[PDB]
Amino acid sequence: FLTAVSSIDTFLPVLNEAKLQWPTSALAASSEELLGGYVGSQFYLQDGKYMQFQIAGSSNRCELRQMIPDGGSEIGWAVDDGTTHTATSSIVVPEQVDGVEEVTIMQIHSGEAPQLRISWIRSKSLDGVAYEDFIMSTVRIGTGDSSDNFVKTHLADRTAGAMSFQIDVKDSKLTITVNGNVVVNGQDLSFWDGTDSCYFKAGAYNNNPTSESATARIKFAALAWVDHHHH
Ligand SMILES: O=C(O)[C@H]1O[C@@H](O[C@H]2[C@H](O)[C@H](O)[C@@H](O[C@H]3[C@H](O)[C@H](O)[C@H](O)O[C@@H]3C(=O)O)O[C@@H]2C(=O)O)[C@@H](O)[C@@H](O)[C@@H]1O
Ligand SMILES: O=C(O)C1=C[C@H](O)[C@H](O)[C@H](O[C@H]2[C@H](O)[C@H](O)[C@H](O)O[C@@H]2C(=O)O)O1
Repeated sequence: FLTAVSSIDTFLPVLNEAKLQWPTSALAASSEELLGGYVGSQFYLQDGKYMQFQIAGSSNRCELRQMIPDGGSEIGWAVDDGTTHTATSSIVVPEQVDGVEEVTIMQIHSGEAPQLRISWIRSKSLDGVAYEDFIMSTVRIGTGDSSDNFVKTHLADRTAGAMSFQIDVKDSKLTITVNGNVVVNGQDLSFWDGTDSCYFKAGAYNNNPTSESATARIKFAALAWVDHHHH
């Protein structure tokens, strides 16, 4: 039988501050249900160690969505609210099967748009350089679809071992640290000033696959939302 993520101590802090959405944005498990052993092939403990997300289908997801702790409701914060908002993770991105082209593994999202997507991507040109098998950030600086609304950055080539991420938002600015190295330093997010519905996500969100049956798979060794206020 499949082992539940909550059978070990490692992920209990974040499971106390999340709901699981799967296979769409519909609720699959509340925080309480995650803490009490919710399990399936989309969401289980691998190697006794990794919180593993699996999902097939274009635009489908298996993702944790940040919640107020202790059974609270959806959280909502702002890039300019004066608080530092922090998420950390340690992620093993395995080699993906044929048909999977891009998997979003962390997000800053609001009521209506993704401010930040960190995604694995099989192949893409950025700024006239061709890159393969890598980790990318996509930041939105507007709501339109032309290329001027996005800032896209090569963060790192995918490694076989765990890669660590820290995301910080303070005073309308975004910083992304990858394996201890600051790669994105103070990206402007002031377009989003006043939007007070932002929240973190993490897991697997499958983008533009070429087969809807191909299963994306991501393993987390650590994940936390870091409260700079200690309630
Ligand atoms: O690859 C492209 O064709 C363009 O895709 C853009 O990123 C989009 C991404 O592929 C996802 O479709 C999607 O994720 C969010 C949606 O924006 C939407 O509001 C939905 O209701 O919530 C989704 C979520 O994040 O959970 O959104 C991306 C988007 O921002 O439109 C860009 O990478 C673009 O440059 C590219 O040409
Ligand atoms: O485009 C979406 O389907 C969508 C992307 C966001 O990341 C987020 O998952 C959002 O989810 C809402 C949704 O309305 C859902 O059905 C539920 O009632 O609340 C979600 C939420 O904000 O947590 O929709």
